[PDB]
Amino acid sequence: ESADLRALAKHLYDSYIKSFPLTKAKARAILTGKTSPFVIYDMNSLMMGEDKIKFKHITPLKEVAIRIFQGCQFRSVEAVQEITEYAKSIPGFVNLDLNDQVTLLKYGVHEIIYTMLASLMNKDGVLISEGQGFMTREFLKSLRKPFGDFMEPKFEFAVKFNALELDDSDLAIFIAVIILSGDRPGLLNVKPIEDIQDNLLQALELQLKLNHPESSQLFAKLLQKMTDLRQIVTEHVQLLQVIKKTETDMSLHPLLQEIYK
Amino acid sequence: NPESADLRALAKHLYDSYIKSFPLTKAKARAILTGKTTDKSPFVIYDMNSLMMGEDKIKFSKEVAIRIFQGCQFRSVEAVQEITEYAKSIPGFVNLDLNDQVTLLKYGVHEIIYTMLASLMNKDGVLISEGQGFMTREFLKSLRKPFGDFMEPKFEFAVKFNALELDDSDLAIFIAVIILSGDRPGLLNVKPIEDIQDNLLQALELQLKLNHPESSQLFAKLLQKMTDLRQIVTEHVQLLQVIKKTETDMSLHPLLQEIYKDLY
Repeated sequence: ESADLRALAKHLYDSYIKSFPLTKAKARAILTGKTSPFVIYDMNSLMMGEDKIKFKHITPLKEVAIRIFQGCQFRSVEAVQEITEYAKSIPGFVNLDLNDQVTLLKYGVHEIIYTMLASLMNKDGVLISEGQGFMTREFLKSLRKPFGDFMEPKFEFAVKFNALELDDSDLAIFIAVIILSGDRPGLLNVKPIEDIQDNLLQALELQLKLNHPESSQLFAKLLQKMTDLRQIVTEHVQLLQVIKKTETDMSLHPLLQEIYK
Repeated sequence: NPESADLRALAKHLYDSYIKSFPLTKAKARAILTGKTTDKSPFVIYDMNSLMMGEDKIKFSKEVAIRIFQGCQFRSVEAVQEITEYAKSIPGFVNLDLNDQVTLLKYGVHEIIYTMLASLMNKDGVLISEGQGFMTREFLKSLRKPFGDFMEPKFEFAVKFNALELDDSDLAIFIAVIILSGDRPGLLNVKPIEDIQDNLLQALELQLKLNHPESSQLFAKLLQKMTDLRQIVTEHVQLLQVIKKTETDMSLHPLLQEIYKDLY
């Protein structure tokens, strides 16, 4: 039965490598610099960034702050398809009621986005467009209200999350645990969701004990980060509402709005 | 073999996403139309009195032709939203230039709507209100001009298209092929779209061979139907230009207005 959890851990790792092109391992090599990304530290470097590197997130289709915000949304929609593909590789997931599969992804993708975004962040900035770019924390903070404090909470979360020093093999199982949450609203058959998560939690616990034997109660500490993630998502939703209500320059092509709803 | 295996995985992925995106499948539509059951029986609207009773029996301007026309607008906007949700699930679609995403949906959505409207149709009429209702082909043709001419060419297409006997698993890949069309006016990067469609076309070819082994050149026959769809759009566009001018008191939903703005 111990061999079964190690097999599940390996399976999830291999699937995570297939689904997510920019791994934490690769992201960290770039951030520390064991290899070079184009740095966006102000408006002039942003302009040169667009011009030279052609970020599909920033492509013209207007105020810089809004074009950065909309770039974040375009990337978020990309990430949802990578996560959806990963979810299908989790043993039991495809066998669930199809409405429940949709429900788990609907409520799970935000938590997963901010988990995996930590992998691309240090205290100084964030890797963008598959590690070709590095946007500074200070530059994001300098954006006019309310866009100035849109990324800052993610940075504060990331710095603390990154202190757990998890690797891709740890994260693969943690992300699977997040997807198989039996407390999501509107679920029809909670039992086989909790049975799969119970199995993933067992796999995650062995993985952290074998991978991080010196790291006392790392399992407990990682599960506590669920609190930090759900608060980040609740907080982010509350910022979207403020934006939709008080900003008059957010409008895109109506089909564009539908895609990136 | 490994090549085949990847195309079956893609087929399975697209069918799963199709069931998740489209609440009323062909399988459910046929079960309602073939009227075998006691629980799935639709209320049938064939005249003005039947329509007026339908208003109560089913859960949804004054003039009858207009109420139907604007009801059809609301549903068409809802279908656009479902098709947009489906498009995002097509591997590679959300990774394309954002302008090309908008362009592919702009030209793709109505071709898909008419393809999928075939599923809700037999030679005698069309399912409405998530299959709770059935509106007869005769009632729709009897409507004051030019409103009587909107649905007839859709029915004509549907009776021919339905003779191919496609199921939802076939249709999931076919509508994917329609969206990823490299020949849409004003596409910026044609190559990556063609590369996705080539893989989708390989997936469709295998799907039809395995699912319809006795159906000779079904692949070729299905691809030729994309000619009929383009044709339905052209006629529809011309018919809307007439309404715009004759009914100055009537409003076209902004999303549809945008889709048709500078179309061809």
